[PDB]
Amino acid sequence: MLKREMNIADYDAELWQAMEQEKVRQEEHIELIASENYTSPRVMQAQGSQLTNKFAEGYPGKRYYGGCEYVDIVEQLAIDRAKELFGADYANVQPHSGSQANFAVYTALLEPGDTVLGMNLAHGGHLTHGSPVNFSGKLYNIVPYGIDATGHIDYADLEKQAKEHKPKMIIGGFSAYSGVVDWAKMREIADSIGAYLFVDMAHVAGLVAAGVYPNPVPHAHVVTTTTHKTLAGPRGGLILAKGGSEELYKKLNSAVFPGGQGGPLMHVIAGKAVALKEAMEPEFKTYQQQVAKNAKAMVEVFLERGYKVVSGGTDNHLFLVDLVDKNLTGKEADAALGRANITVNKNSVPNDPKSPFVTSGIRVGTPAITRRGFKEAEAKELAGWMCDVLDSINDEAVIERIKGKVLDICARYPVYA
Amino acid sequence: MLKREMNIADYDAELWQAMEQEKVRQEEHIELIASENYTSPRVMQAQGSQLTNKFAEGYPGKRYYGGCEYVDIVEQLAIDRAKELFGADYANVQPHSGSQANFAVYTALLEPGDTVLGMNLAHGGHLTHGSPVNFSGKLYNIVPYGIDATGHIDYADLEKQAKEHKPKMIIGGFSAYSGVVDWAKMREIADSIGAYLFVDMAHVAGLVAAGVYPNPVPHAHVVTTTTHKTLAGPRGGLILAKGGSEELYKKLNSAVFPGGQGGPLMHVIAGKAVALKEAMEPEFKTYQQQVAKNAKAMVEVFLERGYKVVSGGTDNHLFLVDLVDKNLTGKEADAALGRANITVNKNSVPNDPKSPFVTSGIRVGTPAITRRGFKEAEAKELAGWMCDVLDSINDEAVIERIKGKVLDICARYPVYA
Ligand SMILES: *Cc1c(COP(=O)(O)O)cnc(C)c1O
Ligand SMILES: *Cc1c(COP(=O)(O)O)cnc(C)c1O
Repeated sequence: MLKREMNIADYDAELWQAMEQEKVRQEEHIELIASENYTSPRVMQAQGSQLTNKFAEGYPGKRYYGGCEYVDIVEQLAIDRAKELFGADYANVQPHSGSQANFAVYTALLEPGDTVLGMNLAHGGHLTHGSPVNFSGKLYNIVPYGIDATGHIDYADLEKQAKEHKPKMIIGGFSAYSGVVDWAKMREIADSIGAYLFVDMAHVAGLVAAGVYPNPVPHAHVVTTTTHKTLAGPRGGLILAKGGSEELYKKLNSAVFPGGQGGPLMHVIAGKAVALKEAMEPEFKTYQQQVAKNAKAMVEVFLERGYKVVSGGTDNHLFLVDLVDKNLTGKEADAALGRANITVNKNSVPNDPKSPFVTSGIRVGTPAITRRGFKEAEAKELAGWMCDVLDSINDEAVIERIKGKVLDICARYPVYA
Repeated sequence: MLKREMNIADYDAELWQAMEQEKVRQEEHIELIASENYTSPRVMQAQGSQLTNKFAEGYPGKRYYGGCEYVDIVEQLAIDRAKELFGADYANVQPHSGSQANFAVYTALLEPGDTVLGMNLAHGGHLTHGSPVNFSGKLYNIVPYGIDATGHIDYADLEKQAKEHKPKMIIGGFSAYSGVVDWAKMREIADSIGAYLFVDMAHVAGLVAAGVYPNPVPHAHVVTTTTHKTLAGPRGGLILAKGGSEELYKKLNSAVFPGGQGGPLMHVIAGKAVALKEAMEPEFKTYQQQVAKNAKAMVEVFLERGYKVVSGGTDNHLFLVDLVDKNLTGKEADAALGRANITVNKNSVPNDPKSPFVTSGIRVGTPAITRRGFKEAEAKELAGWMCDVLDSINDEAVIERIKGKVLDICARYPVYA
């Protein structure tokens, strides 16, 4: 039946039409939506490989069915590289998503109905970290802890509510506009209660990978991350652990399979193995340093133009722009910048007068533009254009003026050259 | 950074080595492991597309973030084709796996701790259908129902245990060696108790797609399936429903997102849309008829050679070979046929004297060989070779004799020509 050509575009016309229109969009839009990144052509071509036909159920070396003698090596490379890169003695590259990566931890260490002191969803919290609409909040009792006025973690507030409710696990996952997390302090608090320390570094994986952001793995029980964000990866999940007992490692192993999922996607795992090797390169370090370098350069521009930035400056690669004083909503800023081909997302400010859906502020990330080839001089130029739109918010002529400059710089700096 | 070449093999040597060794294996091994199939090059090339960079969270037409104007069309094509093909007015192509596809149904319609009358795991039952090691059995109370001696469903036994325990949902998923399921009878039983009717046709999706196997969708509440088995698809899940209320459709919609998973894999969904179009072709029908035609031809050979086949003959594309009378174990039959490059899996027989891990029998499927180009004359030849190995089970010369013939027929009939 299979003649080994069937080009995606001689059979299905309308699907290819929509496929290439998205390709044009990505080549003509500035992506400043937080922690979104472009992946390697090595990953793409490994993801679209013949390994999608292979059904391997279980773990390498101890599979159920025969003929898994070669795919065990493919997965082991992804495991061994994950261990060496983040300095862990445990790695799991089978979870389909970051939501599934977290799901395993809850089913392994927690009973249905246990008190979990997770980060507040209303103030930058993740869905899998405790949400009424998510499985995490429905099955488990969630008691939220809040951050301080600037955005940094109140360590005295975390020590409280710990004796009041006595949680079995505390979630110290990274959220928006928050600075560095003292994970050494997290362990001291968790040990006094007798609770598990769970840290989700999904958002800041690439920065820890190069050595720009502190590593939570050395002093945490279970650490989860996405392989497709600040690490430039296939879309998936990862479970890492350091300094634990083998009886606790097999808890997480059983939590993935046969916990919540069946056979892992080997074509994605092949893309995971190559992506980790690219992160080990010295060229990945210079890129990741330039990500934080561009983030700082942008904050300088917004402050000089009279726009308030949360926490004064940026710690990593994310910064939130306050628009309360300018009397503008984040929904109106999103649509205005969206028309000028600048992709930003609306975000709620601390002490927001307006609806959490109207947001009165915007969130800007820098990993997508740095991957393209934007330097400090290009990052300040783009930040200058954004302020031009925010000044004349309803002037249509100004929006078209910026878009033309955006279309030019996208033509000068392509994603895939 | 990205120079738009980075061939998978000039950077990572050992990964490509393992990748091509699996490609050689698949081209030199006869796959008779049940319901495993080779996918289209259209799917592979759409799975390894630039759509992996796109982050679209939510549902088409009502996304959270801007710039999702084109990916809504990509997903809608996968939805519209899924509806028309299986005759449903509801489709969901976002679930990452069949385990996640089932997970949504349980979280949407059932409370944690509800009595569920699912199929017996010990006798052909699926893991997500009620298993002590799986999330389905841990969160929900599972009461198992068993099949009759031949393998067909005891309808009187299903009517019992329904008043004894009063379940809120009954699972009528397809299992091994079972014939046709009277799904019209399933509805009559479920309505009397006031329970949801959940049918998993994952294993027999392609046969229903062509019109060889009866369709459970017209008379069932919720129907789930994998898009990567007897349908020749990207590895994923699908939720279908027909004749329900909109308040029950939005239960399943919320069950996927923000139920158990975040943003869907758009590169896989693009592969899902093209795979459904290929199933609509008249050439897919003639293939699927030839799948059942080869299954019947093989049973004829095994019966003439004095080997017992469960249920007398095959109903669809799966048949189980009994080896109790021959005094051979399914573990020894697996290893012997495995060395002759025949990939079969060990399976337990009804009333098994030996361990469920030693299995005293084997399970053979026919969708992989039919996809390659095997007809009735080629299917009977292969079945003849299998019996030659089972007759002289410890004779090493015979095993090498068959392998040579297997290597020849694989060279004559390639997967991707
Ligand atoms: C079919 C199947 C699944 C579905 O996902 P796979 O990719 O096929 O693993 C899950 N578990 C079992 C036991 C299956 O047979
Ligand atoms: C990061 C993220 C996830 C992880 O999976 P995606 O593919 O990025 O969707 C899940 N939910 C939310 C809200 C996320 O930000």
